Amino acid sequence: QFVNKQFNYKDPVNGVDIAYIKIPNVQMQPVKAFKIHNKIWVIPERDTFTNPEEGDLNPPPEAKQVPVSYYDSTYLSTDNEKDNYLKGVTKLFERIYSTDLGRMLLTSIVRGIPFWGGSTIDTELKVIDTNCINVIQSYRSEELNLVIIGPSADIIQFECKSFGLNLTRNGYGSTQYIRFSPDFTFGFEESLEVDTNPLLGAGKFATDPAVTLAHELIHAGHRLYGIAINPNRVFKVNTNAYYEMSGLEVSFEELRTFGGHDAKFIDSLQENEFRLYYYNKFKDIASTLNKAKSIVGTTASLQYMKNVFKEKYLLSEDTSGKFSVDKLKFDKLYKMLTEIYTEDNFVKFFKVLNRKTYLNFDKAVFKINIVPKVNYTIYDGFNLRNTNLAANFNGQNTEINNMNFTKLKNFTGL
Ligand SMILES: *SCCCCCC(=O)NO
Ligand SMILES: [Zn+2]
Repeated sequence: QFVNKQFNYKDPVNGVDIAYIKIPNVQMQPVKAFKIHNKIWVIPERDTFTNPEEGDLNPPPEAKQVPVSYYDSTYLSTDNEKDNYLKGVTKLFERIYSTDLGRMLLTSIVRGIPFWGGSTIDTELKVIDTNCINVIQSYRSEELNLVIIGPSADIIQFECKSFGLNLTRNGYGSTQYIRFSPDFTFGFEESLEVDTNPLLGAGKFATDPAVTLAHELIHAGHRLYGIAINPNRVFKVNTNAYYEMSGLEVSFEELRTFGGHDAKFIDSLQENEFRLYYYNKFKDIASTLNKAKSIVGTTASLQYMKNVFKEKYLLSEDTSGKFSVDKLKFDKLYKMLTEIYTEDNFVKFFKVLNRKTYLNFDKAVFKINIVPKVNYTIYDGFNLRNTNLAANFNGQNTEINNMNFTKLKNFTGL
């Protein structure tokens, strides 16, 4: 069991795993937060904190808005919504952990401690302060890897924010703040030709939000190991005439995260270039660890932190105590994080209906309520065993299971 406490939003603060917290630096008032697992926290609040550019929840000027956007400044403003948000997110982590692939991914994420690259002197290993949160009581700072937070103004923009050396792309990693909601999901079409056409389909089938969360956690895995691909390296889509009409550009990072046939649109040569780039980053980390002869702070010993990063990066260690990067082990970890952890593989483990490509067109956004077990379960999602929803993905079929879905906006035609 991944989350061994059944938190309620109104549970009293204890300063340990239910607490008021602040983000170092950041303006922000303390927010009630919940530690659901080692290194992983949930803040059931709309994100007005991580980006100074984004404090308001009202829509920007309409000329500013993308077509696939959805605003509702009232969402997640009440205690009952935050209770259901917290319970919904924990339920989705348990659904992910109930699969072997999700257990692997979540183990990688917990082991993926952001590197202690904060020192200005080679002989000292030091934390980077923005990979911590401040737990209020006086305050005490504590390292963490992942925070799930409510969305900012655009509810369906599930961006990842972090503070930063380009930490998500230099091998170091940084604490990831994932904007996410378990209370909404997207509709897609069961025919591929319809799903990849911007003019057709109303969104008959609903994405299982466990797949959406797993998709975001895959990105967070890349980012915590500092191997995310530069967002400006993109596929200028020439396989979908409507992508080419609209000139839609999709980053290699997305195509990698979806996996399946999409990842083959990254050419072998540019993939080798990324692989060599990140291999060299891991070598620099080994070199940094070898120069460090003392540790800064009171939380852990030098030899404990060297071993934490040996385990994170799969470093080899010679009989003199010196670390190095073995290409066979680097390739195994890199492939694990980039080719084994993919959306397409999660669909296989969950046995759900899902989009077949990232290169489609979104159809609709639905309100959902996955907290009741009569609606959704850790092991079956919407497709509840021993009911009329168990077969043929009937629980994801928004026409059969219509009481579980409220369509809020249509995107077809926009
Ligand atoms: S977690 C990295 C940014 C995620 C942006 C939303 C997304 O994953 N869309 O496919
Ligand atoms: Zn993505």
